[PDB]
This record gives sequence, C-alpha cells and structure tokens, in this order.
Amino acid sequence: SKPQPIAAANWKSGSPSLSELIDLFNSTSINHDVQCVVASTFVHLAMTKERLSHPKFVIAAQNAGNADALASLKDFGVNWIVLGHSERRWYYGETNEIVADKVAAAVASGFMVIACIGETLQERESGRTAVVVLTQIAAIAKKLKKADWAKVVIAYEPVWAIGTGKVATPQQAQEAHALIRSWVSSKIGADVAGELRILYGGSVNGKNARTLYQQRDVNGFLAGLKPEFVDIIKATQ
Repeated sequence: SKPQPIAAANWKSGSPSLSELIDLFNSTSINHDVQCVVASTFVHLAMTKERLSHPKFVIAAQNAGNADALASLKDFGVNWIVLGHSERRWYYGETNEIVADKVAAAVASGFMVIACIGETLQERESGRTAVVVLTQIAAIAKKLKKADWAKVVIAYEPVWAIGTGKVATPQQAQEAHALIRSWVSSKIGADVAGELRILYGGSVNGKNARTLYQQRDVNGFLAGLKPEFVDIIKATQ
C-alpha cells in the first residue's frame, strides 16, 4: 500500500484573504491520514503559525540555505522546508549541486524536506525528461546517507505544467513517478523506495487531483494556497 500522503500548499506570492482561508482550513474535518503542509516566504511564517491550528497541518519555510537561518527556523518551531522549486533553478540560478547542498544542510539541521525536481518543456519534447530528472535526484542523493531519506519527500513538477494551466495527464504523472521510484529502488534501496512520498505539482486543481491520486506512484500534491486546496486534501482519499 501507499505511504502516508502529503498535500502541500506553496505560497510564493503575493497578497495576504489569508485570514478567511485559514478559517476554512481550521474548520475542515479531514477524514483520513494525510500530512498537510503550508509553505510560505519568511515574512509570512509568523502570521501562518499563529493562525493555523489544525493539527494535521505543519508550517514550512522555503529556500533557506544558511546554517544559522536554518537553526533559527527550527528554534521558531518550523520543522519543514521546500527546496529546489522551479524558479530557484531557472531564474535564481540554483544548480543541481546548490539544491543538493541545501537539502543536506536542512536534513542535518533536523528538517523534513520537500525537494523539487522536474524538466523543462524543451527537455520533455526532446526525450530528455529521464536524464534531466534523474540527474537532479542523483545530485541530492550524493549528499545524503541512506537513513536521511526518512526526512525527504520528492515533488515532481514538470516546468511546463507550472502556472500554464497545462496539467500532466494521469499517464504522464505516473510514468515520471514510477521512473523516479525505480531509480531510488535501484540506487538507494527497495525499502527506501517503498516509503518515499513522491508528490505531483503543476496545475493541480480541485477537479483534477482525485484522478491523479489514483495512479500507483502518486503520493500527493504540491499546490497553491487557495480555497480549492481543501478539495486537493480530499483527493488524497
């Protein structure tokens, strides 16, 4: 059977609606085992933490790369972090090795890490998805020991599905997630691969999420911080 699913809301920009939305989340009865996550930029962490009280939810930081900042986050009671998201790589210039170093530093500091990987439109079209995605995960694995994988979650997000309204088909998601899991099974261990959560993100919505969740190798979602996130939670069963 599948490991515990995750539904993660990733607040990257802009305006904080933040109060009524958290009201919605706090008032929501969740009838199954699922870890919910709300990630935000540093300046919004204090507001989210004070308002969000639902015990199935945890707060996550994003992008921290300095040991002292990681320590401070932990001290504030933040235990999750999102690293390697699309724009980090294609805009900000975080290389596979920079993301890998951040993952290792965060695991060493006591975090649960959602590490993002995924290919561009051109890589997909040219048949390079596998080498690109597997090279991204390989870079992360090189900096980790086997026991560290208890603290890692992988989010597969095709760059061409992010903000474009073009979601991956259930077949596309499944094929990518199975490929990632197969590599983990071969390079790290079948035991690790069986327990690993691999989340899909890129134009997930309230209508399409449940179908994606039915695929063998999909263990949840990275989605936006929006009211329909409640339906994305429900889609994980």
